Amino acid sequence: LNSQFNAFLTNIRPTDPQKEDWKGGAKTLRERLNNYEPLKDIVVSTFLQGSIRRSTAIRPLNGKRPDVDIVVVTNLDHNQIAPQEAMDLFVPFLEKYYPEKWVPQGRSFGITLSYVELDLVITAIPASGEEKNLLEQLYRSESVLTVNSLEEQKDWRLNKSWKPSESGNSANIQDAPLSEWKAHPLVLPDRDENKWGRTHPLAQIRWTAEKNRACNGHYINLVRAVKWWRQQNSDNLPKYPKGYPLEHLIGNALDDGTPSMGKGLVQLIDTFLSRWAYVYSLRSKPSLPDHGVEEHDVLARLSAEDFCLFYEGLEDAAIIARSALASQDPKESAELWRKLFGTKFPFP
Ligand SMILES: Nc1nc2c(ncn2[C@@H]2O[C@H](COP(=O)(O)OP(=O)(O)OP(=O)(O)O)[C@@H](O)[C@H]2O)c(=O)[nH]1
Ligand SMILES: Nc1nc2c(ncn2[C@@H]2O[C@H](COP(=O)(O)OP(=O)(O)OP(=O)(O)O)[C@@H](O)[C@H]2O)c(=O)[nH]1
Ligand SMILES: [Mg+2]
Ligand SMILES: [Mg+2]
Ligand SMILES: [Mg+2]
Repeated sequence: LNSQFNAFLTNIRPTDPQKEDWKGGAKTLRERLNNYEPLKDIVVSTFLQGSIRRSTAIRPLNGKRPDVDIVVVTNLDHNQIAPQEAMDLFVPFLEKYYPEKWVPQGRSFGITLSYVELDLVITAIPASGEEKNLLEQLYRSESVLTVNSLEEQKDWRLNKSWKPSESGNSANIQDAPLSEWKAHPLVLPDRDENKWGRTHPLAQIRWTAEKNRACNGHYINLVRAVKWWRQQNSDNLPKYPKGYPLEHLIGNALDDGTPSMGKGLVQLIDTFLSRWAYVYSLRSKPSLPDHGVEEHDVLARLSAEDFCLFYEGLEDAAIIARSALASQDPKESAELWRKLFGTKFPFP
């Protein structure tokens, strides 16, 4: 049935030891930053972001520690201190609590844990005064401070008053109106320069949460499936798009009301081929806006040839996928998927 996709997904998700390591690690990091006295006046919030938070991360090959992105929200005035000087403020904290285990990775700090690799970006709140104070109430809320992932909290709402269900009302509290957060993203260091850029991790999480529910929980699992395909055919595929550029392209192609993984995949693949045919013939790339900062093109760093090589790769995958979804021979159908996904996709 559709159970073959459930076993395959449990095989590509990060393992429970990694899961328990990034939950306690982020919790231990959050308490340390809040209690640390030279940073007891600056740290506003420490929360999990990224594919770990959005349940779009696949387990790495060869037992390498998965990348777990973490945001430290500060109350610093980003107009009076540059990101290097803001990251320099956390150097003593790192030496004391995470000695010989951290490293400055330019835009972010890397913390090597037992099973995971923490990726920390120091961020500041653009707002000020009573407007800043209302945003800090959101970053100190259970909505943001939750260490559970989107697959575990399908009812997740972006709201300072929202509490998670106890599986038995603050849980019924809906997403905060866009006027409170949509145009108020955080700022982080540039990948290369000593200048603040703009990021909106919460908005990306809220779009992913809404898109997941609209696709009957299949959206995050389809992103994991395609990321797995991209890793198992990496020798026939170009180095980009990978990671969030790839995930964003799947959230664009996949349509609302997805009934099954089998029907979800070919649909998003067919739509990727139909939608970008006019852009691929001109040997060009699309310009998709980010769910967080709308004035940002998620594919800004993707080369135009890179995307057209990927478009060619999806066409090769499309032949297998359509055969496997239409094949009614269980010996041929389950074999067909494994040509796309490798051995981790199991038989009936
Ligand atoms: N809008 C936008 N956000 C990005 C982009 N790259 C990274 N991000 C954000 O930064 C977060 C972490 O970056 P990465 O760890 O490099 O991307 P990732 O997909 O989470 O990495 P893995 O899942 O571990 O493979 C992502 O979840 C995004 O929210 C980008 O190109 N555009
Ligand atoms: N929270 C978070 N956001 C990220 C991360 N990495 C990238 N982003 C967001 O994704 C956008 C694209 O990231 P990059 O590809 O590194 O772009 P950049 O070189 O840093 O800056 P520009 O190219 O000038 O926009 C950034 O503007 C960030 O807002 C991350 O690790 N954490
Ligand atoms: Mg990541
Ligand atoms: Mg990262
Ligand atoms: Mg840059």
